Amino acid sequence: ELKNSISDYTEAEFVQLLKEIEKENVAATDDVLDVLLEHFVKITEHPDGTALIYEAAARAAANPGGDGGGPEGIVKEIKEWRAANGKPGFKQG
Repeated sequence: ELKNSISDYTEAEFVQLLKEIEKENVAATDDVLDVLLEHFVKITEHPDGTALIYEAAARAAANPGGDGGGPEGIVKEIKEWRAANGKPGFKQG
């Protein structure tokens, strides 16, 4: 389900978004694709928010060692950034 901030997002709820982003990216939509893209980057505040989405797709397509190649690896990239930056990341639930 979509939250408003990164702080209501559990890892799995975030991956849920990430899967929807995956979905709308591979389907190539616009309304929701653009929501999700922005939504993701606004909550993560990652400078390369969408570059992460976009690389995750390519990383999935190529698939070297699984990690990062899929929705559950976008989150994984965010958790480290958020933590390193010292920003509140995902919640538990």
